[PDB]
Amino acid sequence: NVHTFRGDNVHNSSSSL
Repeated sequence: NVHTFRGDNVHNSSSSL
């Protein structure tokens, strides 16, 4: 739940992946 809050989920889920 917090991943999206502390680094946007790894740069928007690896930018796409």
